[PDB]
Amino acid sequence: AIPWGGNLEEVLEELEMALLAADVGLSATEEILQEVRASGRKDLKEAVKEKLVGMLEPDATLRKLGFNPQKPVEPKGRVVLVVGVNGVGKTTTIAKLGRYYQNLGKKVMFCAGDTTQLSEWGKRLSIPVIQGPEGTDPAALAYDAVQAMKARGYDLLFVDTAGRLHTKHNLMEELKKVKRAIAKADPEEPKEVWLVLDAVTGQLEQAKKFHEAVGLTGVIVTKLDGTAKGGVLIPIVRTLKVPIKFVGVGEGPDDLQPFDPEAFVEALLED
Ligand SMILES: Nc1nc2c(ncn2[C@@H]2O[C@H](COP(=O)(O)OP(=O)(O)O)[C@@H](O)[C@H]2O)c(=O)[nH]1
Repeated sequence: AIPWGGNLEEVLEELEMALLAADVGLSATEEILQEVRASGRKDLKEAVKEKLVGMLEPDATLRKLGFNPQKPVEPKGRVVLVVGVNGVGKTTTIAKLGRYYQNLGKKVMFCAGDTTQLSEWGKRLSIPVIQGPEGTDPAALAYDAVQAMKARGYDLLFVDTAGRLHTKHNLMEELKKVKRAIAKADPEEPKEVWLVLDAVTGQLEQAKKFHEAVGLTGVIVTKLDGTAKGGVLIPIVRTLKVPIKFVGVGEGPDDLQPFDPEAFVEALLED
């Protein structure tokens, strides 16, 4: 419980505790504390919320404007390239993404570009999966998938990718190839490139490599039902500078929640 209304120095000491306990981490926490003193506002809970919300929402034209007139997570286009290292919940996350968007009325397709599990999810969810024979070129596959999505009038295509980091072929170059192939099928695409990260392993070095290669537009952080306190989302967005799109909160297909930075911040600071 943080004493809003107590002495300036009392609020900050219990804020540091709350934030540190939440796994927001020393670097971000110190930043908030610095930011908060500076800003000589009487309403420090509202001031704290603004700084925490602020650092989760890194998305020029909006800077000039000062608000977003359109503000409900939805891909900006039809194709979402999903990237990440193996074992983070990439396949499962795609399955949950399909479920979530098909529950909203979208026609969703999957592309099995990790050349098993995805095909089976597609059957279960009644979602078509573009898939190929044992080791097919994932890039040629992604191109066929975008053409199939266009031709059959589908709204969303989720492209699964390899996540093995020290193989004979460079993972990042394979990704750029998939991304180039998608753009030959539809040059506006992929409008989303989404990194999947483990909460528990809330550790970002590799994550930056993903961004340099293919240009992230968002992150999905899985396993927020785990021992990692939810405050780890803060250093994730500070470091990556793309918003959290969804949070994974269990192993079943409905355990995916669109991220709400305002609800998150309110819950972070709750008594
Ligand atoms: N508890 C929990 N488990 C998850 C979550 N997301 C993924 N998993 C589990 O993580 C494991 C790895 O998932 P998988 O889809 O095979 O990961 P991939 O190798 O990254 O494609 C599976 O056992 C999933 O059940 C989550 O949000 N919560």
